[PDB]
Amino acid sequence: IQFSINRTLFIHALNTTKRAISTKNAIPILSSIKIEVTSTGVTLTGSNGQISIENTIPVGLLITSPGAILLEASFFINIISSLPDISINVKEIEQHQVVLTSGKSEITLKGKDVDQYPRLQEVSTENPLILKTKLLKSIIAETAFAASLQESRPILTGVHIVLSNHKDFKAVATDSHRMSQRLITLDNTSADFMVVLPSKSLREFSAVFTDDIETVEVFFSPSQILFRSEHISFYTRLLEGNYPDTDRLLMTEFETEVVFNTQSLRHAMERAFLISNATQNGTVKLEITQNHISAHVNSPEVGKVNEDLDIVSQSGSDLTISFNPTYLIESLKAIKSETVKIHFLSPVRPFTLTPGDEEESFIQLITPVRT
Amino acid sequence: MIQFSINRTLFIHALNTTKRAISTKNAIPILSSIKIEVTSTGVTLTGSNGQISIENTIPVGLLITSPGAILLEASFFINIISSLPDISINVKEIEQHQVVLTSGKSEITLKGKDVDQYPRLQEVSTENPLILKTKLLKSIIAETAFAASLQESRPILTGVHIVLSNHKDFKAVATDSHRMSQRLITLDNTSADFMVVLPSKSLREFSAVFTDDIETVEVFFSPSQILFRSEHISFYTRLLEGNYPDTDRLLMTEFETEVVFNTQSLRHAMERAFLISNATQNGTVKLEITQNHISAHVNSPEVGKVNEDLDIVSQSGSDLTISFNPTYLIESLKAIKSETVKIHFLSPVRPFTLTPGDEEESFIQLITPVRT
Repeated sequence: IQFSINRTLFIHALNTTKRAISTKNAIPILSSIKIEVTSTGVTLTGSNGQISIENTIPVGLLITSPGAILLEASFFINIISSLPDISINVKEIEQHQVVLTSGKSEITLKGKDVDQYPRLQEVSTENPLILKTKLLKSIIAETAFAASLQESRPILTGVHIVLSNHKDFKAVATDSHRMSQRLITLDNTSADFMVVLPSKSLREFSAVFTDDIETVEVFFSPSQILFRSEHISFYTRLLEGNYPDTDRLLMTEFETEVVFNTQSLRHAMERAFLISNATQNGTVKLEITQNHISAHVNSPEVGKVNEDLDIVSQSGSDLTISFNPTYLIESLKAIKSETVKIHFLSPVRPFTLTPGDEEESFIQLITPVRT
Repeated sequence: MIQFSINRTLFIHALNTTKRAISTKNAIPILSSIKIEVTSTGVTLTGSNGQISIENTIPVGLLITSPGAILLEASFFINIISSLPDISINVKEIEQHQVVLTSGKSEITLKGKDVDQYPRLQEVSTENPLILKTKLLKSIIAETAFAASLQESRPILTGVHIVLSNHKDFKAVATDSHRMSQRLITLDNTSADFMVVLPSKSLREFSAVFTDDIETVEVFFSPSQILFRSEHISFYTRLLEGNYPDTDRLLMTEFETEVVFNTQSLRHAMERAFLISNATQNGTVKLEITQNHISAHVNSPEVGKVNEDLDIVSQSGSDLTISFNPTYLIESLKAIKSETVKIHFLSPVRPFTLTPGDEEESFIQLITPVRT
């Protein structure tokens, strides 16, 4: 290996790739980063067994001789970041050793051969799903958080994504207490699919694909999914199994509706949480009457909250309903609309939230606690 | 019972300052609380963690209606206050040590405790104050605190030795018997002699508590603690008892070699040296000084090697090769504000000194090398 590259540009590509490398690796060799170089550019590869990133730096960069080597990720990344001048010269020598040279500083690191690094799977090469990056990042911010965090039921730790009739896109996540569903009609037909992707993997995707990347190509396989842009390949294992029916849970009718300013209600709920979080399963009680809406929390020997809430509008019947404020807090953080429409059926049935904006088909459900 | 209204932003700032003296975990449970005493002239907030105590007073915006005193869990109380909606908060104590906090349409009631459950402050005489400028005190701290020892095995090394001799010679020194940092100052006005050792962490908190808008502070001494006081802030610190080691006897007479480097570039070079030497426990860097040729070297049998030519400002004296733990030099350089640093070496096995290049301060640091 022999090539010279702009340091800054190199640190960015490396940081992105490092998102796929765990701090602790049960599989030793995976703590390393793969560096491959051919005549057209430098390709970095990191992995932790759940996700894999292949980032390509296209020839800021001039290559002298092709090659491949593995280096301890963090260690190497730290080193590169601390290099003197803007330019850096990478040159491999006998016994898989790399000689980095920048400014008046020269540092040699001992690597290992690529042969011992797991090879990537070949995900189906067919006409992928084309998705706009900001839409996918929007879907992720609205659903990933609703997925359960307990491995008790693995399937629920991911976001269920399904394409029907070659055009009806659905993304749903749930934890048996709250649910989030985003529906979208693609502008172009495409092959049907149905997968469950780890929430953690989706979060990384948003961190990896910067907003300068307009669209990504999506490819599917039974155990793995690939998100691909011009120079970045993001792989992730899928959660195998059957994701429960969720359409059945969609509340059709309601008895009460209240529209709130999203931000103001979130703050009131965060206020309630500070007190309710004092006990396990602590809840907030919402009292809805005509032109009077209040939140109440009572934590014996700790404190209590009594707060009157402002609303935009309301309809239907009066109602008193209790629930864990954290679910509502998180649901509101996911709603970018200035207002939020909340639909209730009764004190013991789930209530649903939709953006007052009506800019998208975004529905959330939260299950109340009976008192 | 307590009753006052206060500006939310003002309250939060004062609370977060006091919270600096309140530990996350507490062996003595009651120390997790913040003590609030309301008097005719202001609201005084007190926090302590067994090492330091902070009494911060908000002077009478703030409107006080009735006097009182109460204890509330600090972190919890502050998060609540910070979460209130309106610009102003009304605080009203009711029966059974409870306070009703009202801000806008939000009413939050909290359960508290009687102040008699809180330990009393070990008072310190307010007579014959030593007056020091805040920026000067903060400068001394940032230059010596880091050199103290963390090892509890020997308490005294954990603090910074501060001594005033001949009523005018001020000395602040700290060491980990590996490296040392010393600051000498001559007072313009004579003041009573003193000699104490202050826990280094307690000094770092001083800098965080007294904001720069505060020109000076009054310093009072007692055998067990020292009190730093501004107009509205009283900061107490427990003192480390014992005989501090004779550190004057460590200053090096002459030097055989001297080199002047750009403070920052040398720090950057040493940081790279650390990235490799750190791989090997007790890892060290090797400095090779010869006529117009200075270079750093590190060789880790596993991860890699370091060969770096060091740019210099000026040199003089004999050639020399010396090895030392880089982290020590890195930290010494971080403490030097001047563009350049002057390094004086003796033998490969003798401590080498560092002093600011602009020579505006009598700031000397000593670093013990490693016998290669």
